Amino acid sequence: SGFRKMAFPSGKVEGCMVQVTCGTTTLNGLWLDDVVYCPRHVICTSEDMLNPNYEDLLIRKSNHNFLVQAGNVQLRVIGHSMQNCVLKLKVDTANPKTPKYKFVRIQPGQTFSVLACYNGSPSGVYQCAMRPNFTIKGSFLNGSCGSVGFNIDYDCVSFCYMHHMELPTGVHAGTDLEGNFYGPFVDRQTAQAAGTDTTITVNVLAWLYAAVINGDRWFLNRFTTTLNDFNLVAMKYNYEPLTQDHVDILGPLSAQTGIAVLDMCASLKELLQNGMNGRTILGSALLEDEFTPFDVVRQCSGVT
Amino acid sequence: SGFRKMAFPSGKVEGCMVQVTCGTTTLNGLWLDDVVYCPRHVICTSEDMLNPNYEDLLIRKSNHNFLVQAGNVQLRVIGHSMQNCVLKLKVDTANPKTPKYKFVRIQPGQTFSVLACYNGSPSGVYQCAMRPNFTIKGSFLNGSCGSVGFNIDYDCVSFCYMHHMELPTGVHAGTDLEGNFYGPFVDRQTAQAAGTDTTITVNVLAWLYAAVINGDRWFLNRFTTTLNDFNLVAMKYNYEPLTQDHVDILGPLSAQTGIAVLDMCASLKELLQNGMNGRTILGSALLEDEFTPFDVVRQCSGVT
Ligand SMILES: CN(C(=O)Cc1cccc(Cl)c1)c1cncc2ccccc12
Ligand SMILES: CN(C(=O)Cc1cccc(Cl)c1)c1cncc2ccccc12
Repeated sequence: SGFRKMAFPSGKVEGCMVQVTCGTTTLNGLWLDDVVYCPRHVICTSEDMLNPNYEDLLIRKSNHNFLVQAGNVQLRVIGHSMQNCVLKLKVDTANPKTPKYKFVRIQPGQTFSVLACYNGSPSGVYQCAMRPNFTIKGSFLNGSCGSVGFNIDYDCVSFCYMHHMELPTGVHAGTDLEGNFYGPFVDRQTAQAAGTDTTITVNVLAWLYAAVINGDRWFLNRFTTTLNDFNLVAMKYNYEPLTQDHVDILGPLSAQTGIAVLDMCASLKELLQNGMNGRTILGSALLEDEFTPFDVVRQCSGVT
Repeated sequence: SGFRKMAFPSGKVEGCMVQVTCGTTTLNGLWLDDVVYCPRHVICTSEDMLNPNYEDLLIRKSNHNFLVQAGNVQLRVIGHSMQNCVLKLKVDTANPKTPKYKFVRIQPGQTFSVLACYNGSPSGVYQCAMRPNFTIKGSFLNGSCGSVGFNIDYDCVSFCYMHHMELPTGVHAGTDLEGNFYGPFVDRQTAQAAGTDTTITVNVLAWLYAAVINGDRWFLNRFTTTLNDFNLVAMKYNYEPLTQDHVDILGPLSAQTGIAVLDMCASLKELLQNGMNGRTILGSALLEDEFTPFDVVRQCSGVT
């Protein structure tokens, strides 16, 4: 019993972290096989960040300008290339600690763990969701760029995020491991609109199922609703509209609890219209949307 | 910016996890140097747990009855001894992945990370606090016994908790690494009173300082209070009384923000008396007490 915002064990990722330095800028890199991946803005000075011409900036750099250090040992850089907003530094040594891995582009509303790093050294691990507006509400300070987000399935690490930037609003933006930003962001020091965010409806429903499994049941009511009726409410409260694809992924939780998905939607509808009345659900006084249906089943039934 | 319930990177601990099996019972063990540590109830069957005579049960066991497997490789057990509620299985091989470590008994109100494990395999990591009543509000299923709690300071893992039991109320109890339970608990299947819990006042104040550092400031008011006045309020709301030792550990956060500790106590006093009025602080609608003053400074200013 109990329900926590749980991250994947970070060991497999810790073994991949390196420090990358170019000129006077230092950030984190990810060393997998014989390639180190890092944000391309490692080649910028503060003066360059207003509007960097990354192609021109990178032309001034040679392999020997990228200093890559794995703990205390130095990696020899034998090639460099820019792919979208990431640099890929070919090194002469395959990382002996490379886990089985994949690069994936996650969908908005999915979750992942972040290993925050500074100077190539891991500092902490936390779980978060990719917001519907493609920002993440992380915890990152200067020096965290190049930290990565990931999911783990048995022995395979699926890397989905590399941290690049903190927006003026304090939320975070980054790329997949091919250097493509999530969302409309560009790697330059300008104010950039994130756009309207929404609450991840299917995750709130998943977490209400987690609450019932863990014994918090005060919010279950005698009502039901339809997808159309529930979606009128979701619109009013800035929640994502629920689709049959979301109902389908909630099937396992619906079977575990015996609570039909539309009956749980009626409980969520009443919580949205009445609030929590000073009560709590799984130690929260707000409706939580950072647990997917897969996360809930993994945490409530077991997976290692 | 941002503020998350961050755990230490778990890699150093993942390397220590093993599976321990005795008869038909399997749980987790911690392999440090040439010793594996695990809950002594690995020697019990379900019939024994009502009131086990651990001494008599252990006398029936020999070294060859404890099966210890580190991933896929088997460890040879060459000695066994019970210390309080833990077993210590001497093995013929020092764990090559043993990090620098210490065993510490944490104080109530302190925090630590938990690496939840099943069958010696790490499944997730989360941060939590040792409650003032010596329980932890973890997330653990059957098979999680032997999972450990820890803190990391640079390269040293300080192990503070080993998971033993879930109480009928769904909260958790365990021991230090010398097998001494935190709190009044005994390792037997009986209903056991945890006793009145309280909110960790100094951590709530630390988290209000984290909120101000991150830009959530709506709760700052034009008031101040005294320790005596604040403590009348803390009593009414079941918070721990604040002492000068707590004020002293809040000094760094008070200097960082320029907000005198007693002025922050007046903000906490008003939040306790008026509630949050439908507002949030650091994405929470409740007052958070699982961040110590050390945690806040580590997360807001940096430490790897
Ligand atoms: C280094 N950094 C940047 O945003 C730098 C940057 C500025 C502009 C564009 C890009 Cl692509 C990168 C940061 C990242 N995360 C969190 C930060 C907290 C405080 C200070 C800077 C933080
Ligand atoms: C295995 N276990 C025990 O409490 C066993 C036990 C029972 C009685 C006393 C002791 Cl010392 C141990 C558990 C631990 N954590 C969480 C649990 C969730 C569900 C089912 C059991 C869980």
